[PDB]
Amino acid sequence: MRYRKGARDTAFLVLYRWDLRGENPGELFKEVVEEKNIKNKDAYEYAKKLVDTAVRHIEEIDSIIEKHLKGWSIDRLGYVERNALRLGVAELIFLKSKEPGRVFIDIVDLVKKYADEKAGKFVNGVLSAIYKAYITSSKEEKPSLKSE
Repeated sequence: MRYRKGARDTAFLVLYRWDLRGENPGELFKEVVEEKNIKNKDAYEYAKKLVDTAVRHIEEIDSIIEKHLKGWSIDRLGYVERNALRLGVAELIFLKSKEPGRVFIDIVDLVKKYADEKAGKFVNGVLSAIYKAYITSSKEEKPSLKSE
């Protein structure tokens, strides 16, 4: 059984908890595992690390999303999406990458099950928005000072 598949899906819920509690996602995760018969501890632990990929710079991630929001707000409307968005980008570069287009879809497909399917359309599209912004946010490496 692809236990890892579940560990990844649960990632969003952790981020979702931040919207309500906004505290150490590590402790919060412990609360849900209790209700959700995750069982496969491997998955629960693996899941934790997965969400951390998002937390490696959560705030910056929002910023990363904002640069492409063309001014809009990641909060848009749907709540899940807002949190889910961070989890999707977590992969982008934070986790290196690896089939980014498909990576979001699965994650986004997960949203269809939880959050409205219509939101999934926006979730995937907006996810790619960060990708384009990344290539631009790459780096320019300015000169030490030259002044020569």
